[PDB]
Amino acid sequence: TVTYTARVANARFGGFSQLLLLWRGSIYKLLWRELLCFLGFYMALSAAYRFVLTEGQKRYFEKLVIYCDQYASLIPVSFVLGFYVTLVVNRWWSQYLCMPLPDALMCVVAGTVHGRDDRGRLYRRTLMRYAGLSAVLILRSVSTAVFKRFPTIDHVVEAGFMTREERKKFENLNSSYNKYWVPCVWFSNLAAQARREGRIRDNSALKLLLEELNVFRGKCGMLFHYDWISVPLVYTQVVTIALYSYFLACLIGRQFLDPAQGYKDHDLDLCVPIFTLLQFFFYAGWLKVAEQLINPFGEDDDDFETNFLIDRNFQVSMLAVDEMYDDLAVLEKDLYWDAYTFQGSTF
Amino acid sequence: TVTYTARVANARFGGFSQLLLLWRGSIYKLLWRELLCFLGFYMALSAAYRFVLTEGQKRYFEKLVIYCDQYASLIPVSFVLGFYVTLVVNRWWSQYLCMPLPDALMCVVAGTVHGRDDRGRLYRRTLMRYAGLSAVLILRSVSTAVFKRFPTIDHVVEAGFMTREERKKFENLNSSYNKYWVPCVWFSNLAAQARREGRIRDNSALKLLLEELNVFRGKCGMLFHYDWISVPLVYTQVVTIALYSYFLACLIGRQFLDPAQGYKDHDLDLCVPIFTLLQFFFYAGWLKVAEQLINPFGEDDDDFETNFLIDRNFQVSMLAVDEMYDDLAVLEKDLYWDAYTFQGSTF
Amino acid sequence: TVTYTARVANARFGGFSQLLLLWRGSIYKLLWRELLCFLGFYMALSAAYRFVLTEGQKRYFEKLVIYCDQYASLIPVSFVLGFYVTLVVNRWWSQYLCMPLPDALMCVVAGTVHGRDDRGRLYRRTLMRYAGLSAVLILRSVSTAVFKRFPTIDHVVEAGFMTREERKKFENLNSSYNKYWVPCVWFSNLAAQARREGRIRDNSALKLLLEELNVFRGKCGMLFHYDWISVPLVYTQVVTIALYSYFLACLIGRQFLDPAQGYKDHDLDLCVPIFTLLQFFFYAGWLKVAEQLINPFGEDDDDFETNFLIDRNFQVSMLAVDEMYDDLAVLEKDLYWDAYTFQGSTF
Amino acid sequence: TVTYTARVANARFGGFSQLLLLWRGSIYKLLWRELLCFLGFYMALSAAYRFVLTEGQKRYFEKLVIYCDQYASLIPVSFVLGFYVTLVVNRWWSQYLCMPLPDALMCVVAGTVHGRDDRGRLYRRTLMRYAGLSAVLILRSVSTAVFKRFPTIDHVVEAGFMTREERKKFENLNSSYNKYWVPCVWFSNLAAQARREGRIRDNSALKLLLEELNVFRGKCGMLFHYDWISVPLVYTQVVTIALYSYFLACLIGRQFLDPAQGYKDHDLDLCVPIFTLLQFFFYAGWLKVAEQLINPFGEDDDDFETNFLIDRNFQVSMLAVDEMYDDLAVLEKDLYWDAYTFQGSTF
Amino acid sequence: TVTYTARVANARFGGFSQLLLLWRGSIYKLLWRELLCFLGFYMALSAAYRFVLTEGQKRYFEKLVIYCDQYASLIPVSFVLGFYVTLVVNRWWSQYLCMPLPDALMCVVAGTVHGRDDRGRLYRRTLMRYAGLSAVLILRSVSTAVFKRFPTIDHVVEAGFMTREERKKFENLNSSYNKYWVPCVWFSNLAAQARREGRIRDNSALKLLLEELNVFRGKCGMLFHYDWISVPLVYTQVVTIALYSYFLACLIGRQFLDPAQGYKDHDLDLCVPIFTLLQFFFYAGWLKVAEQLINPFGEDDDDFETNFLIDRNFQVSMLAVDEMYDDLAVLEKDLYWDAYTFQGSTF
Ligand SMILES: Nc1ccc(C(=O)O)cc1
Ligand SMILES: Nc1ccc(C(=O)O)cc1
Ligand SMILES: Nc1ccc(C(=O)O)cc1
Ligand SMILES: Nc1ccc(C(=O)O)cc1
Ligand SMILES: Nc1ccc(C(=O)O)cc1
Ligand SMILES: [Ca+2]
Ligand SMILES: [Ca+2]
Ligand SMILES: [Ca+2]
Ligand SMILES: [Ca+2]
Ligand SMILES: [Ca+2]
Ligand SMILES: [Cl-]
Repeated sequence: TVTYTARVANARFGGFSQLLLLWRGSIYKLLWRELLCFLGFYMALSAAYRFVLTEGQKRYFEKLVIYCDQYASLIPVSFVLGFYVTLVVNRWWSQYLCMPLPDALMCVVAGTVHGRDDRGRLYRRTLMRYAGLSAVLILRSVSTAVFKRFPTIDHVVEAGFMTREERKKFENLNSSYNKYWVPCVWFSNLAAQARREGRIRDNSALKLLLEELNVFRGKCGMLFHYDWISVPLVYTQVVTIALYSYFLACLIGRQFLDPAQGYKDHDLDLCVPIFTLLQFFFYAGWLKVAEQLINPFGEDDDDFETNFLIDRNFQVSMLAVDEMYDDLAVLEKDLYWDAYTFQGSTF
Repeated sequence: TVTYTARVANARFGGFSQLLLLWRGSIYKLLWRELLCFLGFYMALSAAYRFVLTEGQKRYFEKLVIYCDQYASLIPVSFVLGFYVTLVVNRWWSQYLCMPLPDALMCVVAGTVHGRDDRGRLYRRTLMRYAGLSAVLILRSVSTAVFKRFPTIDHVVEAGFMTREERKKFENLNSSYNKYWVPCVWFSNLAAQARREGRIRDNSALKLLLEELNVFRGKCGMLFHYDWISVPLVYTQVVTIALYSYFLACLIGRQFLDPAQGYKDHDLDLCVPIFTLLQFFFYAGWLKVAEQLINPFGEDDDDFETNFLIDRNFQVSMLAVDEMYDDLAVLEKDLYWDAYTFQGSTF
Repeated sequence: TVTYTARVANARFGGFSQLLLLWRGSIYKLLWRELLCFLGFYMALSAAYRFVLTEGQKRYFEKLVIYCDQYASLIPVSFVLGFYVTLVVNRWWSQYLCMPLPDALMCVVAGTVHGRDDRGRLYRRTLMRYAGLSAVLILRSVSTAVFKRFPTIDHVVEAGFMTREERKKFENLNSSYNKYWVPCVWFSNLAAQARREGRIRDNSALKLLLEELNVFRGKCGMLFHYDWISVPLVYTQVVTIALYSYFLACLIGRQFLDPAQGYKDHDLDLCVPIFTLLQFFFYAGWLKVAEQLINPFGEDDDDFETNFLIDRNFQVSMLAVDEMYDDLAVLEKDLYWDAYTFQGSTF
Repeated sequence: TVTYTARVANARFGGFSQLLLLWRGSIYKLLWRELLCFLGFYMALSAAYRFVLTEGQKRYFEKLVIYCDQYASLIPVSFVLGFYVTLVVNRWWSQYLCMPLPDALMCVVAGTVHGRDDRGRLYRRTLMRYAGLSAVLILRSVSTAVFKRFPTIDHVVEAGFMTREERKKFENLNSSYNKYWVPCVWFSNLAAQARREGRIRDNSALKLLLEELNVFRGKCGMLFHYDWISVPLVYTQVVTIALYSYFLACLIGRQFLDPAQGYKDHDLDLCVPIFTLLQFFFYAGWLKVAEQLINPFGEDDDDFETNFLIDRNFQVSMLAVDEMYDDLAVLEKDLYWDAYTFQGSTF
Repeated sequence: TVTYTARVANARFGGFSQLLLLWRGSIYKLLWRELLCFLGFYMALSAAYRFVLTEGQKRYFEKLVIYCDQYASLIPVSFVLGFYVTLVVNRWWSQYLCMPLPDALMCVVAGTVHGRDDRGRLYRRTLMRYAGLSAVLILRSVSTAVFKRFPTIDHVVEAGFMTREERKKFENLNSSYNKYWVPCVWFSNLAAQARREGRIRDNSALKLLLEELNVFRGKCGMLFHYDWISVPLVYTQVVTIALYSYFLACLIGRQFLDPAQGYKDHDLDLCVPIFTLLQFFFYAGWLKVAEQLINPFGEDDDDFETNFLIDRNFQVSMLAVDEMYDDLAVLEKDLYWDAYTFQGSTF
């Protein structure tokens, strides 16, 4: 994730201009190779047309250029591209919102699972760790960066997310499908045991715990579903073919013909085709942003910080349910006990 | 479902190009026959115009070609097609999200329905199987693949989803409508009986069970409603007629006329009309993807894996509520008990 | 409702072509009269221009035709039409989703309202019938077909939805507004009485009953709000005027002028204007589908089957809460007690 | 609100044509003055060009007309207008859905707050009246019509919504912000008191009451937020300037020039510019509908019936919680105790 | 926030015209500098072309102008700009809806945390202050204005949001991530303590408190996520580059060439290019509104009133939970105890 929210807090005079200088997570970083290749094939064609083809070959190439120029517009680049990009962006935001977080569960566990002794500490820490382990399992299933960090379940064990006994239970389970849900069932069983033992003092607290756990597990399952149900490959292939075919047609009809032939719209020979290069920049950049966002769990600069989120969630959950449990400051009267650096339209 | 999420994890140099080689779940597989037929009727027309029609017939055909070329654009292909495809894609994703899953119910049942003896096992397994049977009944009602797998209720009985006594109760029910809801009523009655018998220890647990069951049954009912309330047939007919009429008009006005006649925009005779074939490819591919996604429960390559989901859900639910019930690893201190391979914009 | 989901289960070679033959719920059925009238006024104008007007009148009519042809495009038909159709389709789906269904309530009542005797039967049946009666009252308020089926409250009484005593209570209520909510208040009072009498064994069950009843009543109220708050009449008038004015301008400028005058773009006299008739077909069909969907509770072929839904809901609710109450099959071990005809991208 | 849902129940032959005759809540009523002014300035310009300007001035005006005609299209009227209208319509529907209604609260209060004596009547009536008073306070804050009906809190007191003692408590509260939330806090305190006194028999009932009250108060707060957070004034100014500038450019380039000068596209002098007047009608009508819907609580014909809703809500809530409390008809066997005027695609 | 809802309550004759005069939160205020710079570079180019370039240089500049005029349209300004603006506006409204408010929590605390003595006052005030402190911490993390108001945690302490002991606990927590969640864990612990001590009389009340607290904390976390996950920088860079490149191309091809050369479409030399300046106004205004809304927590005129909201929330929460606790007016019969200044379409 490349963050620039603070730089755009106010609409200043040079508001978005100062963001053009950034390289990390930039359009240039994602598209400079493609732009260079496009310019290379254009100049190769230009050099051929200028210093290779004969007069008759030149005339035929000019006729072909003028045709490819007037019909290359039959390729519905904008229509398919816009549909595809909108779909990808909606999926991108939904996928980010589907990443599990323990904050709700950690608050519920701090307020519901009781005991200052070692057993209560164990209960709270184990519940938070079960949630974190479900998150880690799903993320390594769906995230290339997380999988590179946890290439095996042994890595998960060595990171403190899974114990050795828990690893034995996890492996001995006879299932051919992803087992990310297993820690959620462990969480449900442990919450039931805590309620039975009296650590959870009321049935409503257990129901709230189970509801929050179901929300968390549903987020993990949504992550799994988004990973499994990709954007239909037909749309990806169609958009890629549309971009490639349109830019090939532009490579031929964006050629600058000899002005001496008197062709209409061919009087100025700039040599380098700026507007095609700008048009290629914009359209190929749209497609490249779609490629980056299509799987937001890879290792792109603007992809999600899944490992950072894992570490933050684990640390914060442990802090909240272990160190800050029953550790309030004595009730003290606030500043305004005795009391800077709109009502309505009709009023 | 054809999955390619891992191949697109990072926006690489040849990012989407490597996906053009796939055949299964591809645009080529869905559209090669239609493209071949379109090219066949175009060349038939071209051969007729070239070697059959007389000079006067050729002149008249050229006039007709130039007219069909300048007005074929009055057919609002893009407008209707975009509206239709957006509607279909939204329905496709909603329908996928409407497929019932037992994960929430299985977690609740593992944490709420108690007993290590055979009776508790029976309760948990029967509840999970009632949920799975509701899912199977609705899916065979709405999915052609599932129906082919379960052509009769006897097949459902032989798969272990329904017992013989349950089959007798199911058939003896005097109803002329789909009975997918019957297992949900069985689930409610069995949950009430378990609560009465003490297997469910508190009323809040029963309420949570009923809420999760209602979520599951609502997903099944949404599947039924999506199956029943098709996309309005008027839109389907209009889009199909628009595509057919536009491509017939293109079959006549995309003809390459004899350049010797001096018609404007007719100087290069390529023989094969690439841009029309590319335009046909893109628009007909849009429509074909809409056809594939309109019923995502068929047997298209990119359709949902309903049978795989059925098997996975059954296996996972049985595992969670039978083998992993009250089977936790003893509470063990984690790695960080005593403690790799952003704060805000204003900060 | 015209259903064709099964015919489109797989994207076959002639996928959507086989749907063009359907008449019921078709574009032809909705638009053939309008198309015939449009063609009639066009040919009347054509016959006048061909065999009535003099040479000078013909020249003036040709000038008028060429003007109406180049400016008729200033009417933003596509823009307003697309906005209107999107609004109408979104409202159509939301309205369908707002139709109350007793499935959730029937499951809750089967699992919560107890008693195998006649009193428990009466409680369950009366609650389900109160829900059904609220649905019927709202539907006859908003649905022309339902009102034709229940033109008076006496018809509701004779259908078994309302009793005579309930009819007296309903009529004696001093209210000038729609009373569809009255059965919901009756349901709340009856649920409270059942809880007090012990038929509902716990307060959580009563809370769940009330929550489901509130969901049902909210769906009925949403139906009422959709019926009351129509799509703004300004948009309807604007879209209708846009279509009418554009097609009148086309009736004059889509005329085929005498080719002997040498007007540009007027060399081929087809007599029947196909592309205008196709353009009229598509745009007027869009508008006609909007008209059909604007009130989905009328008696159009593709409108909702409100009466079928009423009958199905009543029958299913009665079955679930009367015949299937406490009528489970004895707990039997399933097939797989002792155990056909993906994990992640990073894996 | 102008309702025409019944007139459009079925897609008849003259479906939307019969709605063009309506005046109330019509496009003509909202736009006839603007159309008259536009036509007045056009004819003033036409009369000047025809009978005032000299030959040289006429030639210069013709050159200016032909320029303003070919570039007036650089003003992105459709783009900004469509974005703005979509935003406004979405906000319009959301605002309507944000209007509080007591139906859920009234059902909960009828089923949960008990007592046939005067004290129970007082409790139920006071709770319903607190909800209604919160609605009234927010509406008079945000609705010009409601404020005209309740220009002062004394008017609220005299309407029976607030008592004199409640008015003293309301005024003595030291707050500089809108106090619409005060009746919600009164409702919470009164519900707590009723639960303590035994009128509410269980804690779950109190929780349900508080949840419904929070839903109601959230709707009131959403009304307040929509009133406060207007559509960004930048968008309003931009759209207004775009419409004004485009129609001024049309006022100059939609002029009909003397055909004797031989200007291309200027052969027919109609005098009155129909297509510009139709284009002005459509675009200015779009903008005027946006103006009407931007604040749906004013006194436009199609604005919400806030006062009618206030009266209906108060009357219905009082009826439900006072007259229909514990007033059920004796449980009677229905018509079908002993038992008119689809299953699935795969089946 | 600039509010104009009351001025647009009714669609008056000069409805939106009277809003063009506003300066604060206006398009002029945001765009006058950019418009002045654009006009400056255009006139510099115009003066160069008029009084510097020679005849041959003038001819070459005219050829370059006519090219940049016909191809500057290959830059997809509208497409990318519309996508970007829609994304930004959706995020803007979602971010506003994500701002935490204590109204629900304050109602729950008033109705659930009991005691007229000093201890109950302390409990209620401390809970409301914990919610307010979480809001303040998140806002100063994400809002530049709030951070300027609270540049350090010492400022938070001196504002009464945090006590000195609470500050010590907050700082002693070993965490490298944003601690806005810490007051939420304090709230959960304090609610648990209040329930244990008997201030909260039932477990359902505690569950409701925890649910409302989780809603509040989720809103704060959504604020954090929106601040962190900016709109992808690739889209920002692409839109900025598109606008800059299009307007540079317009700066060259919007030049007015010498009419004596007989270039087509160059007969009238206005000197100042109005339509380009209007087109620049509209497109750059779209982009500038996007810049303003991209971070709605800055100090733009139309940005959110975060400090006002903080003050209002604190004051209202304190009032509701301290002064209005158990301070109802005695139950009094209303005006209509003994009883101004639609039913359905089928009816
Ligand atoms: N004929 C041409 C038209 C346009 C361009 C270009 O701007 O790239 C190049 C050549
Ligand atoms: N006249 C023609 C115009 C275009 C095409 C084509 O690209 O297919 C073919 C013929
Ligand atoms: N001049 C005309 C242009 C088009 C049409 C038509 O296709 O209907 C008819 C006449
Ligand atoms: N030159 C003109 C072009 C169009 C119109 C018009 O239709 O209003 C008027 C004049
Ligand atoms: N050739 C030109 C075309 C248009 C404009 C303009 O309206 O700004 C200026 C010059
Ligand atoms: Ca990626
Ligand atoms: Ca299909
Ligand atoms: Ca209809
Ligand atoms: Ca208004
Ligand atoms: Ca800003
Ligand atoms: Cl609950």
